[PDB]
Amino acid sequence: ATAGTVTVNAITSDDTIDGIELGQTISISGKAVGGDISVGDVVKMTINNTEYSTTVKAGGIWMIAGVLGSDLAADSEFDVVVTSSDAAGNKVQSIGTSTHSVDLSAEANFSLAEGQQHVLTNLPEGFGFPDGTTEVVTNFGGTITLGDDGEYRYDAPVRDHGDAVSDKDSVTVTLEDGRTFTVNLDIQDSAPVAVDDQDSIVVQHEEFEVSEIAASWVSYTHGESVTTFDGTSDLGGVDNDSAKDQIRWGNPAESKQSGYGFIDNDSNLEGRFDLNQDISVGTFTHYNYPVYSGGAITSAEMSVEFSVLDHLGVSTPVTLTVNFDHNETPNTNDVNASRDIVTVQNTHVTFERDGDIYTVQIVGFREVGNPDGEVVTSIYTNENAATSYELVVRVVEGDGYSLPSTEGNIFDDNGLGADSLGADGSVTVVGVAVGAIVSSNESVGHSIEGQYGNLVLNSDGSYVYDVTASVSDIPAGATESFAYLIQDQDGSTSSANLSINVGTNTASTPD
Ligand SMILES: [Ca+2]
Ligand SMILES: [Ca+2]
Ligand SMILES: [Ca+2]
Ligand SMILES: [Ca+2]
Ligand SMILES: [Ca+2]
Ligand SMILES: [Ca+2]
Ligand SMILES: [Ca+2]
Ligand SMILES: [Ca+2]
Ligand SMILES: [Ca+2]
Ligand SMILES: [Ca+2]
Ligand SMILES: [Ca+2]
Ligand SMILES: [Ca+2]
Ligand SMILES: [Ca+2]
Ligand SMILES: [Ca+2]
Ligand SMILES: [Ca+2]
Ligand SMILES: [Ca+2]
Repeated sequence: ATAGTVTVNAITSDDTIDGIELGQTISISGKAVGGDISVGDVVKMTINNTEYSTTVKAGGIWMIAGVLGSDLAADSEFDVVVTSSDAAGNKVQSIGTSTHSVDLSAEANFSLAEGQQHVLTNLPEGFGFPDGTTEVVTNFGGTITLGDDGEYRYDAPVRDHGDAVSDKDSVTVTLEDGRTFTVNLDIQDSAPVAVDDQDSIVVQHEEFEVSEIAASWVSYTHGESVTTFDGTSDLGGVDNDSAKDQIRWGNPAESKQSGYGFIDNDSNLEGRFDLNQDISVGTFTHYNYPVYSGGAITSAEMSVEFSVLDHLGVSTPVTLTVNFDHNETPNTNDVNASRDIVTVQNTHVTFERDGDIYTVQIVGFREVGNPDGEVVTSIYTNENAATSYELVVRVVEGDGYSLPSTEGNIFDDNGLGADSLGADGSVTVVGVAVGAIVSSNESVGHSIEGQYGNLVLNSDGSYVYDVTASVSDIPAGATESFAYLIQDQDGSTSSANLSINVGTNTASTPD
């Protein structure tokens, strides 16, 4: 007898037994056609040592209604044997072969925040732990725990999200029936949250009633033909007192003598000083002439003498001594290098008024008629020229060792809550800037300039802010704002604003 063709269809649509199919009944079908195969012939196959049988139907179709999933999972290859006859009774066997895959795995992917506990939802169908097991440990040492309430919870470890080691955690559960479930847990980075900070500072305002200023050149070192005198039309201009505001030196190599002149600011001040205010005590002029060498001073001292009045009418005499270093430089054909240079020293005098102490301090030189100009301590003057600057002082409360200050820490609750640190910790300040915008920069633990003062903010959040502006430049709105950036151990960053209200109190010791 002629053998026919036995074919076996795919064992399920994808030709693989999976974890769900494992617990089910599966139909197996095929064909048996040609040769001496007839409708009615016996079809047999052994799958995992159980025999399944059927007959060939019309058109050569055969099917087996219920093969166990568990049998096909145990045996991925088998023969189908069809037994046929011809008209004369000669037996023949036709043989087909089937193979399929067995993949009893299923996966579950999650993306979850570090350092938190999470309920795992939408687990694959049939998911569970083998009998007795309430906890499995993940590759990173976390756990998936089965609770009283039937829920699966994952304790996500904290990870270094910046390093060279992947933060995709994993665990495989294996069941007795051969199923596995792989849970992949992509651990997501956490970040600190910086919270805005508020601070304030009030600068004091007080008015002082002052006498006229008398300024005198009182001493000097080195120089030839040194004279000091009350200024005149020709030499220095006039002032309202007989104190000696002019000094001249040198043997003139061209026309006149070099020197200094100081014209007090008596008429603009109108007998009042303000506290915490840059005040010009007068105009300093440097007259630079060519003089033969050895003729010039190297320093000179000026006494600035005035009286301050108190609410009971008692007067305190005050003397501020101002020292200037002078460099009458060798003249060459280089104009810039030929300039003569004057440096004022940062002196002060402290006086008492109504039981409080106040300190008059030299700030330096400022351009004439430019109250908001840069203040310098050295000035440079060309040969055959005179420069003029305002000599600026400031009167402060106390011993003058410091400016009005406020301190704090940006990690504290400064009116809106403490900064949140996140799960990674090791948070530090890594950037600070005046304005709204900050990145990690090189200003942390440095002094930086605000609108009205300077800030030092350190990496641990501690800051000191001090008001450098004069009271006259502090409007009633006045706010400073500095942005800072914090960063955690693997680089996550957050910014917030340190806002400082800078007030002025205009009221006095009235009650
Ligand atoms: Ca399948
Ligand atoms: Ca099942
Ligand atoms: Ca036949
Ligand atoms: Ca087999
Ligand atoms: Ca197959
Ligand atoms: Ca296949
Ligand atoms: Ca990592
Ligand atoms: Ca992290
Ligand atoms: Ca404060
Ligand atoms: Ca005067
Ligand atoms: Ca005079
Ligand atoms: Ca004078
Ligand atoms: Ca000169
Ligand atoms: Ca010179
Ligand atoms: Ca803060
Ligand atoms: Ca982080």
